Amino acid sequence: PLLLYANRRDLRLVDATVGGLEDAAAVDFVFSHGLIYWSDVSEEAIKRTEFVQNVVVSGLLSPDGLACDWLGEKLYWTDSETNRIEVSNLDGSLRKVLFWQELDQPRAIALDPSSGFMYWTDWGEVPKIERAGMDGSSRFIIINSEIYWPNGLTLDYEEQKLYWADAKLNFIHKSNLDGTNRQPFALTLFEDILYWTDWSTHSILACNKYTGEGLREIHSDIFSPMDIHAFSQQRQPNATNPCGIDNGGCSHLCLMSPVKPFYQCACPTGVKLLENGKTCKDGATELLLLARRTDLRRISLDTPDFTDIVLQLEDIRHAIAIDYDPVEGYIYWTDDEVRAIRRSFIDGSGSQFVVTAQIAHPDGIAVDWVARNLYWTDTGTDRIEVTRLNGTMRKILISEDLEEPRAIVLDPMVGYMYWTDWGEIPKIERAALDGSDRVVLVNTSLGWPNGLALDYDEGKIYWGDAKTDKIEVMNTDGTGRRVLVEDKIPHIFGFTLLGDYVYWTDWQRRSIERVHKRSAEREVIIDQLPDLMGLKATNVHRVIGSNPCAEENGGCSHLCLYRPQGLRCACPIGFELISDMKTCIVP
Ligand SMILES: *[C@@H]1O[C@H](CO)[C@@H](O[C@@H]2O[C@H](CO)[C@@H](O)[C@H](O)[C@H]2NC(C)=O)[C@H](O)[C@H]1NC(C)=O
Ligand SMILES: *[C@@H]1O[C@H](CO)[C@@H](O[C@@H]2O[C@H](CO)[C@@H](O)[C@H](O)[C@H]2NC(C)=O)[C@H](O)[C@H]1NC(C)=O
Ligand SMILES: *[C@@H]1O[C@H](CO)[C@@H](O)[C@H](O)[C@H]1NC(C)=O
Repeated sequence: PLLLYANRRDLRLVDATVGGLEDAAAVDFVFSHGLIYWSDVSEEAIKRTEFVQNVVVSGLLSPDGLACDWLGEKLYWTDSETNRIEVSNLDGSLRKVLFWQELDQPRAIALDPSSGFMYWTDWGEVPKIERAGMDGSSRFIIINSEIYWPNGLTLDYEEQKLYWADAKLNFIHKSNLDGTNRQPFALTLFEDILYWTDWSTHSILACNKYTGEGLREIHSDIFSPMDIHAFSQQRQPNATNPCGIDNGGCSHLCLMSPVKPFYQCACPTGVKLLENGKTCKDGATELLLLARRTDLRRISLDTPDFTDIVLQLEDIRHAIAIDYDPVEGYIYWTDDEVRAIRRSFIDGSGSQFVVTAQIAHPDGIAVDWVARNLYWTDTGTDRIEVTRLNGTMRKILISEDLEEPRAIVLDPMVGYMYWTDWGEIPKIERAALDGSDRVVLVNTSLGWPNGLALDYDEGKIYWGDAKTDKIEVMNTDGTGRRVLVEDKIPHIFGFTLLGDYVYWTDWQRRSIERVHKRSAEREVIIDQLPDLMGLKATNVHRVIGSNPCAEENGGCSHLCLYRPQGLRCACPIGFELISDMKTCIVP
């Protein structure tokens, strides 16, 4: 029997007589494919190697359990810090959060693919051992009576038994699901011999698995046993995959199950499973996009787990404002340090720069998904600019008589552009999409207007205010002013609307609350996630409306700027219209 144990900076084998890492807590293998997976609590990662590759980095905090399904070819792990258990394919793709609720400090995990069951421990105020289906079916609590700091769960498939230790009560028990025999950090099995690692001897102790007698010593001097396993093919019994030729018709994940056909079709986190029961939707249909200062994250509003997948993006340093075009599936954000605006997909792939030049404090960004333009406000230079989503055709759209412009939004199908203002006399303004008809919409009871949402469906606009700590609702002209909620407002404020709910950031920028725009009910969605800056709730599919600009750029040689009264073509900096008001020249 060879024994594989997570050291911490090292990974190594012991007998019967991978290095250069910082804090390993867990280890596993798929002997058939010759793979070895480990977890790093300091590096915040899970990697693999053959006899290195990144597998899960996209946001862990302390993952201590790690188990490989060799039959469904899936990787299961637990994060004691984030209070959730997750599954993924062997290389990390198609990642799914199996559990998240009623979880304290999930530690060790072990699998039984043929039966399709998982097992794990809780290290909270209420420590426990619980099992469920490999598909997250039927959560069942098994051990509650007398345990504190349980760890190193191991199963004997040859004799249908479950072993474990207790790093606080110094026993090694055995059971199965019920009936319990009493017979130490991590532990494993091989044939007749159960090997464990002792908190106070720093050696690998071994004993009989039926009686216990013969308390032999395997290897001394072993200081760090963060996890321990038996490295043998026979530790992973063979079975045919019940999924078969092709994922049992699953479009994505085919996970082992205890019941029915003994396989269950699953979808990655957030995304829903169709009437089919085998095919996923093409991603989540409803997204809450999130701009932290240094990361960028997404929350599906399709599922009640609200899990913020980190976007795989490089160099976010001081992000501020965010928005998204549904037509191309593009995310656009701004960065107060890099002094630029960036592009990318939900994935975080295809990352590109959109604008790099004369930007100071781009506190507001807005996509026009009809005319295919992009607007932003700049508190620094004190002007509202517009390009195309590309970043070309840059034109200064409002500059004179504008001080401290902040949040910006557009109503392309109507022809309206709304923004907030500070300075000498703060206000909410409206113009046509070419800066024309600049009119003041709200004049009084404003201090620091911070965020604007449009309720396109119901002719409403929403805003919030730093100084007055109020979030107000109003008609998009013909007023119906009303303060919907009363709460403190962050200087930089992530404000967004979609559906029947309204998303915003709390004072400390530590949490995102939503409010049912109609009623009043406030439920905190995400917690414990600092440095929130900006938000955009959006329907990735649904694209509402159109105007004449959507066809052949309204016959304009550069910018198509839509008024409710018609349409005017526009020109970049240095350009000028010719005799016909449709073509721009360099005079
Ligand atoms: C269980 O046993 C079968 C039959 O021996 C294994 O056969 C393997 O087939 C795959 C391709 O299907 C080859 O890559 C391997 O070389 C075969 N293994 C051997 C030992 O010859 C089958 O893979 C086994 N099941 C699992 C899940 O690995
Ligand atoms: C970004 O750039 C492309 C390519 O420059 C633009 O494509 C224009 O598209 C129309 C088709 O209706 C052509 O007639 C123009 O000749 C193209 N313009 C140029 C300058 O080449 C387009 O503006 C942008 N892309 C998208 C998808 O909107
Ligand atoms: C805005 O406020 C100023 C100063 O009180 C006032 O003169 C003006 O009439 C107001 N505008 C509107 C549209 O009410």
